[PDB]
Amino acid sequence: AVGIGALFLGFLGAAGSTVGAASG
Repeated sequence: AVGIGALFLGFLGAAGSTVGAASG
């Protein structure tokens, strides 16, 4: 994870406030 993938894991995963995400 570097560019967009760092947002994907990172920016999006920080917004993983749903069970339907990496934080679930």
